[PDB]
Amino acid sequence: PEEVDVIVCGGGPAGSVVAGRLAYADPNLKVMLIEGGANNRDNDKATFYVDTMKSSHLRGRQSIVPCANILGGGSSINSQMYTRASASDWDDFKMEGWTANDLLPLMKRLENYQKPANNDTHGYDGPIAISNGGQILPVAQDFLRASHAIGIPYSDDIQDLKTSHGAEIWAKYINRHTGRRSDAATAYVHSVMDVQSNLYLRCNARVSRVLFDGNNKAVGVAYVPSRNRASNIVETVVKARKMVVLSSGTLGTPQILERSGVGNAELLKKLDIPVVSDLPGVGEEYQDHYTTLSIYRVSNETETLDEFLRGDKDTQRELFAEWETSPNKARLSSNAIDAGFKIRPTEEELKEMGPEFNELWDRYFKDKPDKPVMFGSIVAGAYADHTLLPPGKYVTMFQYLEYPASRGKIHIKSANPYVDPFFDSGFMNNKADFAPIRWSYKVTREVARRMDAFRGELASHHPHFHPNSPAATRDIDIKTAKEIYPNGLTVGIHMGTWHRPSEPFDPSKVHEDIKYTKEDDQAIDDWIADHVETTWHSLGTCAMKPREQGGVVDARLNVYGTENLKCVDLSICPDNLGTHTYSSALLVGEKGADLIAEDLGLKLRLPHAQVPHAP
Amino acid sequence: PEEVDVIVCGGGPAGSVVAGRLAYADPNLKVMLIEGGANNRDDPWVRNVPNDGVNDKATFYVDTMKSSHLRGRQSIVPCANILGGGSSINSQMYTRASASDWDDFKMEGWTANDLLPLMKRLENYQKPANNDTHGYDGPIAISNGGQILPVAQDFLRASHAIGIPYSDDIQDLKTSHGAEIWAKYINRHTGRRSDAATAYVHSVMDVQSNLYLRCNARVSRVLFDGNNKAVGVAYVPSRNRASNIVETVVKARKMVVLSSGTLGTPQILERSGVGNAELLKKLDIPVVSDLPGVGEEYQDHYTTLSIYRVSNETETLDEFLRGDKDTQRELSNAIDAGFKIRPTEEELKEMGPEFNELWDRYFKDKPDKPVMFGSIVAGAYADHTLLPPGKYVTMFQYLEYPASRGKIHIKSANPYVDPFFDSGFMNNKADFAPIRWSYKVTREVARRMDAFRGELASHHPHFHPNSPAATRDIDIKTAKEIYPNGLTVGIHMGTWHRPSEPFDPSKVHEDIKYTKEDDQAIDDWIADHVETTWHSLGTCAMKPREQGGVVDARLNVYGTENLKCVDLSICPDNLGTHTYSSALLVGEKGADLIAEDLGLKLRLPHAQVPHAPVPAGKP
Ligand SMILES: Cc1cc2nc3c(=O)[nH]c(=O)nc-3n(C[C@H](O)[C@H](O)[C@H](O)COP(=O)(O)OP(=O)(O)OC[C@H]3O[C@@H](n4cnc5c(N)ncnc54)[C@H](O)[C@@H]3O)c2cc1C
Ligand SMILES: Cc1cc2nc3c(=O)[nH]c(=O)nc-3n(C[C@H](O)[C@H](O)[C@H](O)COP(=O)(O)OP(=O)(O)OC[C@H]3O[C@@H](n4cnc5c(N)ncnc54)[C@H](O)[C@@H]3O)c2cc1C
Repeated sequence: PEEVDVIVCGGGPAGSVVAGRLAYADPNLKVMLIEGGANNRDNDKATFYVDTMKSSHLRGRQSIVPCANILGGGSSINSQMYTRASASDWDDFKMEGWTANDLLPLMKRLENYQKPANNDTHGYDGPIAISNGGQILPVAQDFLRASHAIGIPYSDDIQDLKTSHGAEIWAKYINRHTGRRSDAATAYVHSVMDVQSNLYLRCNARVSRVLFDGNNKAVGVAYVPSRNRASNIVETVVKARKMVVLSSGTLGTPQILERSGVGNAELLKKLDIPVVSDLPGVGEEYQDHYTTLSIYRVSNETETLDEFLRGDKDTQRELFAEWETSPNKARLSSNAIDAGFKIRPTEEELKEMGPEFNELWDRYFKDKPDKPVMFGSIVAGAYADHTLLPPGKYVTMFQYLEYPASRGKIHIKSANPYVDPFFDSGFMNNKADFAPIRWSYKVTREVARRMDAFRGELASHHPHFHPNSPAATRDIDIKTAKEIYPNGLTVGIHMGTWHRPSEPFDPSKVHEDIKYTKEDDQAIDDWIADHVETTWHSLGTCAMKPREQGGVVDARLNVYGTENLKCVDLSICPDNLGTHTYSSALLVGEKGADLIAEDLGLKLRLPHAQVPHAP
Repeated sequence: PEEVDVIVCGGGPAGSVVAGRLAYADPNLKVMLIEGGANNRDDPWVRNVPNDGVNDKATFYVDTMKSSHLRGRQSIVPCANILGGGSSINSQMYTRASASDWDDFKMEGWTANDLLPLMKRLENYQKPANNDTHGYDGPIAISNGGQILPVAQDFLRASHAIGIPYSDDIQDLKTSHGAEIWAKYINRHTGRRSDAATAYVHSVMDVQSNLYLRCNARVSRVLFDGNNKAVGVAYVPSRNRASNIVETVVKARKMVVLSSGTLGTPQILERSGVGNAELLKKLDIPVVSDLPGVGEEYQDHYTTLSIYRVSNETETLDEFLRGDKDTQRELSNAIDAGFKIRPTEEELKEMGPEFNELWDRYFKDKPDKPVMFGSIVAGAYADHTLLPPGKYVTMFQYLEYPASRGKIHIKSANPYVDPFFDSGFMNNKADFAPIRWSYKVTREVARRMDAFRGELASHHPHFHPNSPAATRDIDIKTAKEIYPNGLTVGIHMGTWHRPSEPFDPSKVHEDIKYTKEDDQAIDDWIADHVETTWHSLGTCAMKPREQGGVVDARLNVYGTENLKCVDLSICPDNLGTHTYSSALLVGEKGADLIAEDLGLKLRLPHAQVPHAPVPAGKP
């Protein structure tokens, strides 16, 4: 059509939630969802943002933040892990109607908890399927025992919005009955489109800008094809009688806004864009979660995912056969990340994390006991290029920083919707971020060394310690290297002294913590600098806070200085969230659905449409 | 027996030559050869030196103390522990020192031209020789192997490309800058490795009965009389199984000869009373002659290995070392080509004070001495349980005339206690500069090969990731062939690497530029990964006593009579060569000397070696 009641820009979890809830609320309400990626009903599935300028913090790297480019948003790109923020995280939006207790009903509204529940903070009549997957791999349980061994208590639920130090069997966004991944679009959008026809889906359309009024009321939206295949660039305009909603994700929305005339005035002046609203905060304060990976070598008897990732024929054939014939309990019906923890440093440990982190701590964490500092978890395999990986089997300690101090930004460089924006990831531009990440490298390491499967550290993919230091990396025992190439000459030739072998596995071993110097710390810092990467949990470019502090949206997610325009995706978060952020994006979407429901005098219909090929 | 004419301690190449030549000289002369290792007429049979517990063919000396020069490492120097000595535990390479090396012994009768007839006397050169420095009616059979692996031709082409000229012979005592197809210690007719014992000793025992051979016996010391004449030798079994140590003694009517190798002989001497007097007095060993040079000035060739990754179409030795595909059963030493190189005056300017001083004093006026050796191993000379999948080649490079010196000293009169040992690796800073230089050169060579498909980052210096000289690992195109449906190839997540640009034959090449911090990265890499080449020499120097010498110009231990050292330990300075040919030569000269000293005539040609047809006796 040319005119609809509500236009929602972007098919992320947020946009999908808004469009779905609203369209299902009233068959009269005509909403349209404009998405720049392909329809997912059935690489190029992500758009890649690169640091425009080399970062001095990352030792001359240009960090790359890829984000989703498909219907369903990030939820269509992986078998995802289930995590929720701590309650203080929302209570700290300091925004009316967004407190923990405010959002709790909604946290429940969107969940289909298929697990046994250790508390009363989950939901069951929601579209989004949450389960533990097929089966738990033994390495994970091993990880849990070692973790318990060093003071990380086992818990049956670490997502009760209150646990900050604990480990668990990590649940996944995968339906337990059918074994299919739970993206937001099929759960919220396609489910509706199959039973109603007032939800218009317009994919492969990159929203260029918002069309405004004389009184700055959102009147419509102009979109251009997703790829720039023509000599001329042509806008399709579609009007919105009631509401325009921007859900193009953290990297996506501030560009729409800035090229609509909403943003920093000085920039728009530089860019020949008529100014609609002066908001220097648009695109600023970019936040993320910083990932480091510690790769360790394990006994060959261990069940890991490596043959699959290398691509052996009979193993890929066997596992695909199994995920085909019995997805109910199939190992491939998992993300092979079956266990992890949220951890916090002890007042004893704090004494060694420096001025910078102690300031950040005293200020941010000290009074909020439910906020974790770090996340860690065990990947039954090596999350790295296997053509640079020695033969054998691995696990990976996947760890990320929960609430980084560093900030980045993204700003358009042209009014043209097809030009790359200026981007600064911001990774490590605040020194107070090295200290906790460093700590994790240590913590996880300890855990790895206490596992029944641990057979060594992968020297190359670990920090570059001074060889003579007690903290050096010890690689595989001769026994395991012998079982890897039994009839192989060369195993164990010391010629070159290319490694230092571990003493073989004596389960009757008592462990003493590795002692680290300042020099060793500097090695870990360099490693962190060299290899830290995004976690794809981008947020905060269109912050929700008072304008005078640099906000862009209302307590009702209305863009300041306009009417009928809302930003409801992850970009609105004023401060970071201690979680994998899909659950957050869904929650922000649900809240947004509520707000727009209120604004339009609408009553949401629940429960939602039956998700396709689902019970 | 309890009495023989000549006792020889150690069955190495030198010791084998002495025993064989003498026993064959006069059938009446009863000689006995005592070896601390096993007999080498093997049953089962480079991969011959790792401590697997299954290594009984080598003894491992470990640095008593950690080396600050080597960033806290204790270097490990393995030596041969078997009859034939080092010549029995590998597929051997043929190399000769340059003539300046011998001329510089400054010992009468050890000049290059003096020894040349001896050099020919031992060679059975079976490749065509386009010069006049080889022998043809000699025992040790030398050839070029069958055919050359393609990567070697590749390497040679690259070498020429950076100015290392091709030569048909690098072992003519005269070249210091050139490359060649490397010839080996293998008989071309029968395809068998020509170790020194089976060539010189076993040939005699098969035809005569006056050469007694005693294996598994560790010569503990020399028995001296009142005028410090060697009367015999005391030896113990080499496996210290017995609860008590009982010495077996055998007397010597004519001569005692010590040939137990560079790490072995100075110990015998020290437990005999010949050595640092303060030391022995500390060890309650009665002093026979104070010779502080004994056990001192240990020299070697320092090896570093550069591993580079190559294309999968390439034929290398790797699948073999991995053992896969029943190829170990189906199946040269796969080091078929290399070079001797010397730095150009322009390059000298970037090598620093220490080495430039060394250059002015040592190399400047002697144009035939190469500074570095390099060669290509068609496979990765490294632990494959630490190597990413795929195929590799490695630049095997060693320093020809190192400045560092180490030492070895007994720690007790007990023959079964490990001695104090210091490899000495890199304790003279003038040793870093050339190796680093070499690291650079080979890399360039490596970058210019048609098979080169990347550098193995892990095993290369730790260059700053952002430096232009950082290493770029395998290109994505090859990594794809390694795992066609592999879900992880080309994942950028982690930035653990920087991939190399894929192969276009029409590419023009520019030398890599290095900084001072990049130079330091390489100094640290060198310090971290430098290893011996098993070319140990010099612990019992041949020079005037007042300079710290131990032996005569005729190899007699100072302060005694009827005692000689005939092995590599007598070399006063290093030799720009793999040292087997050198060890054989020392042996021949010693045999000659002992021949004159006892009024004997060597019988030439030698006893016919087992498993050979009649020797050609002409090109
Ligand atoms: C590989 C990957 C793995 C992830 N794994 C997890 C996990 O395991 N657990 C977890 O909790 N979270 C995970 N996430 C993140 C999670 O998906 C996001 O945080 C969540 O989806 C946020 O939703 P969003 O709506 O805010 O942004 P998005 O989901 O990114 O929404 C982006 C959508 O809007 C489209 N769009 C963008 N720009 C425009 C434009 N100008 N015009 C029109 N449309 C546009 C986008 O192309 C896309 O369709 C992962 C993300 C990635 C990339
Ligand atoms: C693995 C290896 C590979 C090599 N490859 C090459 C090559 O390819 N090309 C080349 O030119 N050179 C090569 N060499 C070097 C060459 O083999 C030696 O340098 C040469 O043998 C030196 O001879 P030697 O007289 O010093 O006796 P050695 O070979 O050094 O050994 C002397 C003998 O004396 C015995 N012995 C030692 N101590 C005692 C003791 N107390 N009492 C009684 N007996 C004792 C030992 O068992 C030994 O057999 C290699 C060496 C090694 C270890």
